[PDB]
Amino acid sequence: MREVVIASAARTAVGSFGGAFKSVSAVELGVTAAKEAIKRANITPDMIDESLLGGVLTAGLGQNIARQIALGAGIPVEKPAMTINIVCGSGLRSVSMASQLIALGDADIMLVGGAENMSMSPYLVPSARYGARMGDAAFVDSMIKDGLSDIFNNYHMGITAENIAEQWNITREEQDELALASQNKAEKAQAEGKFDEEIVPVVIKDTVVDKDEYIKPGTTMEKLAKLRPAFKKDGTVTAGNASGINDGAAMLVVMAKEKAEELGIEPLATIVSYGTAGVDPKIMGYGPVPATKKALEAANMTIEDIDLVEANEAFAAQSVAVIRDLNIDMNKVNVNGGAIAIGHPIGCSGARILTTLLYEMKRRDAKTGLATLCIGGGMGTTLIVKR
Amino acid sequence: MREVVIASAARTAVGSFGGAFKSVSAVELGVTAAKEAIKRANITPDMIDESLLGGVLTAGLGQNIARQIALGAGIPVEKPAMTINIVCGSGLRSVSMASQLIALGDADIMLVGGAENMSMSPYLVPSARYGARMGDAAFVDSMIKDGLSDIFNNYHMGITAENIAEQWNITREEQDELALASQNKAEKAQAEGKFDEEIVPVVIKDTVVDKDEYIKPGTTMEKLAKLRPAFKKDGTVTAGNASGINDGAAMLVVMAKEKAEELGIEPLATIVSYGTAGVDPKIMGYGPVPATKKALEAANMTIEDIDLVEANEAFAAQSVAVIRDLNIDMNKVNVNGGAIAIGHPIGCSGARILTTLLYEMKRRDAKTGLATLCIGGGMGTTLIVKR
Amino acid sequence: MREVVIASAARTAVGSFGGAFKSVSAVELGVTAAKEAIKRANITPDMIDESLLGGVLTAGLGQNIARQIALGAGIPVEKPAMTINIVCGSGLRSVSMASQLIALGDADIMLVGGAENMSMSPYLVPSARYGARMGDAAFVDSMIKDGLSDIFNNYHMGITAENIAEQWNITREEQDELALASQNKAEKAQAEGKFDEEIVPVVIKDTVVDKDEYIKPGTTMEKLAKLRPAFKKDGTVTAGNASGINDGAAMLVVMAKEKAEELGIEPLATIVSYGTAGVDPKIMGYGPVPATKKALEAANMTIEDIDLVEANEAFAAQSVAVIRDLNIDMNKVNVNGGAIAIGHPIGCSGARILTTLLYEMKRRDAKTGLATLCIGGGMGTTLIVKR
Amino acid sequence: MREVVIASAARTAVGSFGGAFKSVSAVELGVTAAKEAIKRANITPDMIDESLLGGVLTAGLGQNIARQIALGAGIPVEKPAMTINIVCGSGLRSVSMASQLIALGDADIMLVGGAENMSMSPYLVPSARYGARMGDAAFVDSMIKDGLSDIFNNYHMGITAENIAEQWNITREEQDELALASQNKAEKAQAEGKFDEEIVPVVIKDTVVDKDEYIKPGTTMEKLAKLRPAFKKDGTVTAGNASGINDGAAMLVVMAKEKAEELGIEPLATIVSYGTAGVDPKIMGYGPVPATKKALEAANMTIEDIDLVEANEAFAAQSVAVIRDLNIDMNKVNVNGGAIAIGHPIGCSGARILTTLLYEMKRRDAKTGLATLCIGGGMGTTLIVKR
Repeated sequence: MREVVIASAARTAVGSFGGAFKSVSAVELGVTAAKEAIKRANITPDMIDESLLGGVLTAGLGQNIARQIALGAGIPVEKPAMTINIVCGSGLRSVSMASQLIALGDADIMLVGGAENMSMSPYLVPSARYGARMGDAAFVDSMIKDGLSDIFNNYHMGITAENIAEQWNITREEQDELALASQNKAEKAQAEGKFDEEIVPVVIKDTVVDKDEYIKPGTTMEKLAKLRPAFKKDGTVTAGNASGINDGAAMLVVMAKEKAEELGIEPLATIVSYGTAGVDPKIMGYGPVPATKKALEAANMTIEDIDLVEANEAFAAQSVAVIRDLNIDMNKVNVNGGAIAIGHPIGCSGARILTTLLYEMKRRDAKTGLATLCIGGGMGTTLIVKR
Repeated sequence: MREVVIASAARTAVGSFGGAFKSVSAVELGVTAAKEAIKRANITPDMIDESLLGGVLTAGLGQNIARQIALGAGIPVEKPAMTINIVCGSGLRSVSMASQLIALGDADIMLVGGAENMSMSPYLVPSARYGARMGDAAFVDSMIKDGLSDIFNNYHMGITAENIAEQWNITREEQDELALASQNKAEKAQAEGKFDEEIVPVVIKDTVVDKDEYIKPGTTMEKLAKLRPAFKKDGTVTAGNASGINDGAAMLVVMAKEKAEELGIEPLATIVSYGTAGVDPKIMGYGPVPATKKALEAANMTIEDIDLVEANEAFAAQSVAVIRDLNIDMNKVNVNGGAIAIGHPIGCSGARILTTLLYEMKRRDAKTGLATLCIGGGMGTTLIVKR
Repeated sequence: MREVVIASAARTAVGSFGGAFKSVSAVELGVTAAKEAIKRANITPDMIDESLLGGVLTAGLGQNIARQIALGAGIPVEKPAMTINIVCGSGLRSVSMASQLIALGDADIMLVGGAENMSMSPYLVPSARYGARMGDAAFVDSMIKDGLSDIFNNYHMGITAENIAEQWNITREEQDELALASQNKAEKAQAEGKFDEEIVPVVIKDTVVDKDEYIKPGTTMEKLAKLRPAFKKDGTVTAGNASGINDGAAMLVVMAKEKAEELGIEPLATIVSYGTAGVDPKIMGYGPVPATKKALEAANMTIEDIDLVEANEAFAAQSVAVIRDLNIDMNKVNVNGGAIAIGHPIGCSGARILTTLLYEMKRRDAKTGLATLCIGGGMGTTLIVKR
Repeated sequence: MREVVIASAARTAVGSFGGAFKSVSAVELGVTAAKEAIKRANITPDMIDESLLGGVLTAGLGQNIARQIALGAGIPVEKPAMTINIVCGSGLRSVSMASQLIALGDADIMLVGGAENMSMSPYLVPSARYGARMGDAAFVDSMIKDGLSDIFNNYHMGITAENIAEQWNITREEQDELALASQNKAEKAQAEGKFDEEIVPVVIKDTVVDKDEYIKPGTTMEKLAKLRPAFKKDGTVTAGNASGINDGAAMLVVMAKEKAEELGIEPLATIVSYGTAGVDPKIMGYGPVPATKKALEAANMTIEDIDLVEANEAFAAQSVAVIRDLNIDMNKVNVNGGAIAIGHPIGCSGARILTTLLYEMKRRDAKTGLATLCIGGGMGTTLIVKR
C-alpha cells in the first residue's frame, strides 16, 4: 500500500447564515477554493485524476455538485467526479476515502474536500407531485430535515447534545466556558493574521469576502449565561454554546507520496491513518471517540503522540465529552477557535477544520495532528497526519 | 491487493412512476432488498463492516439514507454508512468502490447497491427561506432539476440523447427497433420466470409487489412509430424509446474472496475490474465507451472475452451508439430486456442491472460478464465480473 | 319604492369535488349560466345595467370575477360589475341587494347570482413574500381557511353543526333521517326530469355536463349509520349527513316590475321581502331563523303563508333545528332534495336553491316561496317570492 | 328617498410595502379605524345596523373580513356584515352602496369603508390540491394576480397607464411633474399637521404608527427623470410616477340625515350623488371620467360647482388624462397630495381619499366635494358630497 500526502489546502472564509454568501452558491464557493488548492499544489487541473467531494444540502443544485465544482475549476471532462454524504463528516471522509483509492493505486492525484451553502438550501413540498387533496400540508425546511435533525428519533441534533450533557454530567457553565474560549481563541487568531494564509478570497461581482464572518468578539460569560435554551425547555444547550449555521467550501489536493516527490511538491502533511465508527444516533456527538481510538490503533499511536487536534465543535456539550474521554490536551485542541465561533457549514466542515489544522501545524512546527468530527445519525470520522 | 467477490444480490421489483411504490419510500425499498441480500449471503447483519449506497433524489428523506437503510436492515449502530451520488452510476459505483476498500484491506464485508423513489421526490421552493418579495417565483420539480436534466447545458437528459442520435446518425426507426426488442425480451423473460429468483417481494400493509410493473407487453413497431418526440420538436427520442421514471432498490453483499472461503459462501461472481470515465456533458450517453475500454484494459481483456453484457438503456439513441462502438454482441446484451421496458430508478439502476446480470450469468453457466451505465454530467461506469 | 321581479334563472349542474368541473373555472361556469339566464329573460346583454355576483374562494382567479363573468357573457364594458362575499349567503344576497338598488331606481335590470369552484381553489403560502427563515412553515388550503372554517373559534363549520346538535338535542339518527330523505328526494326528482328545465349544459371541448353529479342513489340508513364522525371524536356529524364540497354557478335576471311589463316578460316570481340577520358564530347554522322571521315580518306574513321552502342543507344538524324552530312543513322544504344530496358550492348555493325553488313553484302552481341559508361567521339570509 | 349623511371618518396612517404594517393585519387595521369612526359619530357599536366593507387581497384571511372587522370593533353578532370587491373602487363604493340601502329605508346607520394589507397578501399554488405531476409549476403572487394586473389582457395595471399615455399624448415629463407636485403637496400638508385630525394611531404591542410612511420629502425632477420605466421597455411609467403598494384601513359611519338630526350629530357632509361606470379594460385609468359625468348629471351639477376634488392617483398618466378631460381645477385636486406620495392600499383607497376630502373640506370651509377612483377591469366610481 503506498503512502499518501496532502499536497495543498484552501478554504473560503466561513459565512454567517443569511450573510456574506446568502447569494453565492455552494458550487461557486467550491470552485473558488478548488482552483486555489490546485495552484497551491503546483499542478494544473488536467493533472487531477478524479474528484470526491462532500455536500449534504444539495436539493435544487442540479446533478452532482462535485462534477459541477470539478468542471468549474477547469478539470477536464474526462476526469470523474462524485458527491458523498456522511453528513457532518463528509468533507473529511472525502480526504480519507480518496487516500484509500490512491494507496490502492487506482488514482495518483485527487481533488477532495467539501462545499455547503445552508443559506441557499430550499424548502420542500412533499405533497406537490400528487396533491395535498384537502387540508393544510407539510412545507419543510430541507436544512432542518436533511441536515440538522436526527431521522431515527425525530428531533434536532441539539437534543442529541442534551442527551450527552445529561449522561456525561456536563453543566451549562462548562458548556459556556468552552464556547467563551472558542470565541476568544478565534478573535485572537483572526486579529493576529493566523487565518490569512489558509483563506482564499471570494470575489462577488466588486465585493471581496476574506474574513470569517461568524466570530463574535467580546463574547463574555455574562452574555452567554443570559441566553435561553435553544432546543429543550430547561435545557443547557443554547445558540451561544452550539455551532452556527453557515456557508463555505474547503478543498485539498491529495496525491501519492511518490507522485509528490516526482513533481517536487512539498506537502502540507503525510496521511498516517484514519477511522470511521458508529454510536447510537441519540448520542451522535460521541462519535469521535470510537473513530479516534480506531485511527490511533491503526497508527500504533496514543493520544500522547498527537501534537495538535481539531475536533469539530458541533455543540459544546458533545465537545467536552469527547475531549475528556480521549484525554486530549485541553489547550492543544481548536487552538485558533472552533465551530461555535467560526461556524459549521455541514459538508464543508471536515475539510475546513483539516485546512486550519494543517496550516497551524506548519506554523508551530508541530509533527503530528488529528482532525475529527461527530456525525448526525451516530458516527464519527478521524484523520491522523504527520509532517 | 486481494480479490473481492459478490456474495449475493437481491432487488425489489421496479415500480412505475406513481405506481406500486407511490407511497413506499426509497428507504423502505432499500431495507427490504438489504435484509434479503444479507440472508442470501449466509451472514448476519452484524457481520457487515460498513455500507456504501447510491441514492440521488434524497431531498426531504432525512439525514443520509444509506445509514437509514443499514440500521433498518439490522446492521449495528457501530458500523458506518454513507450515501454516494454519481447520478445514474451510483448503484454500480457503490459496488466497485466498496471493492477498492476491501482490496486495500480496510473492510472485509460491505453492503452495497442503491435505492431510489422518483415518485416520492419533492418539489422545491428556492425563494422560501428569504422570500419571493414580489411577482411569481420558481417552484421546482427536484426530479427534473437534480436527476433528469444536465446542469451545464440546462436541458433534459433526453436532449443529450438527441445529440448522440444526430452525431452518430441513429435513426428514429433504429431507436424504436431497440425499444421493441427490449420490451419483447422483458415480456418473454418475465413470463418464463427469469426474474423470479432475483426479486424479493415488497409487502405493503396486505399487498405484495413482486412483478416489474413497467414492462409493456404487446408493444409493436406500429405503436412506437406513432409516438410524438418527447424532448425536441421534430426529434427522434420519444417516451417509447426512452427509459422510464421508476422506483426501486437493489442491494448486494461484497466481501474479500478469502472471507467468502472462510465462511463457505459460494459467490455469485468474482470482481475482475472496473472503470469510471468522463465525456462531454452534451454526449453523456457515450460514457460507457471510455469507461468500458478502461475496465477491459485493466482486466487485460477485450470485448470478445465477455459472455454477457448489461448496458443500461437510458435512451435507445445512446444505447445503439454504445453497442456499435464497443462491438458488443447485439443479442448478448440486455438479454432479459433493459430499462426502456423495466425502468430506470436512477440511483438503484446500476445495482439493478448488476443483479439481473449475475442471475442470468449463473443460469446460462456463462463465465464472464460486464455491467455499464451512462451518467448525467458526462460519465460512464463499468464493472467486469467472472464466475 | 317600486316592485322587483325575477325575470329568469339558470344554473349549471352541480359538480362533485374533483369531478366534472375539476378543470372548468368558476368564471367559465358563471358565463355559461349568465348567457342562458339572459336568453331566458328575452333580453340582450346590453340591456343589463350592472352585475352583482357572489363568489367566496376567489384566490388566484384574477381581478373581480363578477366583471369577468359579465364581460364573458357579452355585457358591454360600460356596465359595472362587483363581487360580493357574505360566505354561504352570497348567491342569494346578490339577488336581494340588487332588488334594493332596483327598488330605489338606480338600476332597471341586473345580472345576479353566484359562482364557485371549490376544486380549483388554491393552496396559500403566507410566509412566501418575506420568507420562512428557518423551520417548517404554513401551507394552507384556502378552501378550508376562507370557506369552510370559522375564524373566530378556529374550527371547521362542522363543529358549529355539532354545537347545534348538542344544544338543540338533535340526534345522529335524526340527522341521518334528514340526509336519507334528501338523497331519495333528489334521486326521485332527477329521475322524473324535474331538474331538466333549470339546468343549462356545460360544454367542455366534446363532453356535455348536464346532470347533478353528487347525488348518491340507493343511500340507505344502514350505510349512513356506519359512517364515522367527520369533525369531532364521538360526534354526530358525518360526511353523509353534511353538505358536500362542490362546483357550480347559478345566475338570474332581476328587473323592475314595470320594466318586465314594458318588455312583455313573464317573470318567474315577484320579490316580496328579504332579511339578513346575525347569530353567534358558534351556532351559525341557526342564522336562517332570525333572518326568516325578519323577512316574514317585513312581508306581513307568517310561515303559514308560505307554500314552498328551500332551506340550504349545510349540515343536517342545523337544518333540523331551523325547520323545527320556524315550524316549517317538513315535506314542503327541499322537495327535490337539498345540499346533502346535490352539493354546496359556497358562493353559488344561494342562487342554486333559489333557481330550484322558482322552477318547482311554477310546476306546482304554488303561490308563495321562501329561500334561506345559514352563513359562516354567524348569519342567515332569506328571500320571499310570490307568483 | 331620504337623504344620507357621512357622520364621521377615521383612517390609519398608510404604511409602506414591507413597512410599518408588515405584520399588522388588514382586520387589525380595520378594527382600529372602525372603533374610532364609531366614537367620532357619537354612537355606540350596537347602533350600527350592518357593515359593508371593501377588501380585495383577502386570501388566507379567513371568512369574510368585513364580519371580522365588525365583531372586532364591538358591533353585536346580530348585525350583518359583508365584504365587497370592485377592486380599487371598493372602499368608496361601500359608502355609496350603503347610502342606497339607507335611502331606501332598509338601514338607518352603517359602518362602511375598506381595509387592505398588500404586504401580508400570500403566494398561491394552483397545482397543490391535485398535484403538479412532473416539471416545474406555477407559484403565484396573489397581489399581482388578483390586485395589480388586468385579467382580460394579462398585463400589469401599469400597462393600462402606458396605453393612456400613448393615446392621450401624456409625456414622461408631464407625468413626473404631477408626481413631483403630489410629493411636495403631501410633504407640506404632513408638516403643517393637516393629516393629524383624520388619522387614528395604530398601537403595536409598544410602537405607535401615526404618520403616513410612504411620502418622499425632497423628491425632485432630477431624481424622477433618472428612474427607469417600471412596466414597458422604453415606457413612460416609472415607480416614481406610479402609485405605491401599501397597507391601511379607512372607516366611516353613514346614516340617514333624519337619524343624525335625532341624535344631534353634526355630520362631515351630506351625500349628493354617486356614479359607477365602465370603460374598456385596456384604458381602465379613464374610468373616473364617465363615472363622474354620471354623478354630476344625477346631482344637476357641473364640474364648476365642485370646490374640492380627490381623484386617486393610480398612475400619473391616467390622472393627467382624467383632470384634463373633466376640466378639473389643477390645484383644487389632491390638495394635500395623492397616492403617488401617500400610497394605494387597494381596497382601502376609496375610503382613504374620501376621509382626506372630508377633513380638508371642513378646514377650508368648502361647500362641495368629489371623490373618484379608476378601477382595474375598466371602471370608475364617484361620490359627490356637500356641507
